[PDB]
Amino acid sequence: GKLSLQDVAELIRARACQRVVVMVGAGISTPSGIPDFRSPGSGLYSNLQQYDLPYPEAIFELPFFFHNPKPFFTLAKELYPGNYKPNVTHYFLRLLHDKGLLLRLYTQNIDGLERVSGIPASKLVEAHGTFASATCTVCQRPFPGEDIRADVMADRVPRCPVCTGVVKPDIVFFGEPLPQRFLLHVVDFPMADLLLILGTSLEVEPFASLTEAVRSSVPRLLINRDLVGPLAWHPRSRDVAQLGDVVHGVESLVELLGWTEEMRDLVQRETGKL
Amino acid sequence: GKLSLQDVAELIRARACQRVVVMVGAGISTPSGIPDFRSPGSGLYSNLQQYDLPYPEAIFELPFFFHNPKPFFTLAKELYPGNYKPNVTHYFLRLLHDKGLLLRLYTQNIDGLERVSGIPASKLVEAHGTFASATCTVCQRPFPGEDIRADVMADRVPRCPVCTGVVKPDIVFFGEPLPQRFLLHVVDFPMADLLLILGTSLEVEPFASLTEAVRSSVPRLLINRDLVGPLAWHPRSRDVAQLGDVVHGVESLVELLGWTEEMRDLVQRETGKL
Ligand SMILES: [Zn+2]
Ligand SMILES: [Zn+2]
Repeated sequence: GKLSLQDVAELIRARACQRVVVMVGAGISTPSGIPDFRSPGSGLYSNLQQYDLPYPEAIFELPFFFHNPKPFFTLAKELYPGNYKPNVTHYFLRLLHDKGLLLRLYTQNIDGLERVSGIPASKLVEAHGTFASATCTVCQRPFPGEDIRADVMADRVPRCPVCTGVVKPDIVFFGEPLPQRFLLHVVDFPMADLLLILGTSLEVEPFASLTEAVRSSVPRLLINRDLVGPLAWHPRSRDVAQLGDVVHGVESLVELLGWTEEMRDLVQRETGKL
Repeated sequence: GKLSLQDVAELIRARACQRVVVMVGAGISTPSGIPDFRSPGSGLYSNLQQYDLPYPEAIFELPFFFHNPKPFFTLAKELYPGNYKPNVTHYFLRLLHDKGLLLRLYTQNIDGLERVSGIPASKLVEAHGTFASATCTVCQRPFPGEDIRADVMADRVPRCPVCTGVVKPDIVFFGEPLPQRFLLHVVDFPMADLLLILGTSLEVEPFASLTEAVRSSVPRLLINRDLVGPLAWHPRSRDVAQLGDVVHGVESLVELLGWTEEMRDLVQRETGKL
């Protein structure tokens, strides 16, 4: 019969699970105040209103990028390292790493808050890339992210110092393949003893169908606004769904885990640079 | 001490080698009359003169493609299936396949003559893609190659029937990753007992460094205009170089192999559609 949140907490506590793979989406970054560009309200959205996008996903299409690189660079200025901080949901993942439980964190987010929260690059897979580095679109010359920062904060399109091509951050656009580290899923997912899914809608391949690559006796815990993707329509009976606000889902799990005080103290220290 | 062409012929004949991996470049297609676009002389080159390319490789760069897709489409009209035929060097590979010797054929060419010569898709790796299929650059909708043919032969840029984006043939441009089948090299190259290199200059990664992934006792035979890439500057002592015209290198190998008459008869039949 169906496990509960509490049961999952118990498995971790009894050390019956020691190898947790986590998959995260945009839902875990909302509480850091990161605006959804598709949504009116934010100043990111307003600044986008002047380009008259035919539809918002154009921001992540190459043909539209080479026609006009500024819509996308408005977004990058908004999301570039230093502007936003990790939320509790990030530090809970960090805590999970420092207690020996993290096999691998797969993120679809490009805001960079997982590494900012101090989880090591070797445990992360940024499936949609990162602003930490960039590539010249013409000569394929690689640059660290801070080399084009002055350009991005001043609203100039970054140009290549060798060939003058437009330097693009290593974010995955539509139809581009995921980065090579995404191939870890092949070892990682058969090896997982627990699967944690947080703040995602499972609408972007091939990351979506990943929920399907764990052994059938592996419990899959979803903390998300609703039931969705693989888990809604191919239910396994070790599936668990904490529906509601992601942060209140994480706070309850954290408490059932017995980690509350240690978490508060970790976040105070960490979020200290504010 | 150093093997000779003749020795390699003997290894194959004594059935001491039965698992040949082949890597090929533009050098094997010249004799079918396929023009080098970088080179004055051809009518491909003349037709390119009107676009005033800043340099010829622009034909294979995305930023230049989205700025002007016609230079590239001039090339595609030139190379589209049906216009050119395989040469003897292709049918020698085909013969090598029909005698049970081909583990895998890796090609950097995009002219399609390996499959036209009748070597099965399962034995081929088109490392630089193919005109057999295409993808809409905006909505990533896939199409067979013949769906955009009327457009390419008439000099219209092919547009997507669903979103109107420009449909691009699935050729690998600069900085794009190689196709997924390129991952076969991981099983294929440790498994090879002979490595055959034909008509290439080994100047395009990561295909170039592949010459390095065979076991050290695996003879590497080069039939090419000159000594080059890995083989020129990290010589192993089972290396062999037939320098000269690629076709005369292949004809000599074919004769040492004992296959001349069977080859002529295969080519007459095959090249029959002319
Ligand atoms: Zn450049
Ligand atoms: Zn389309």
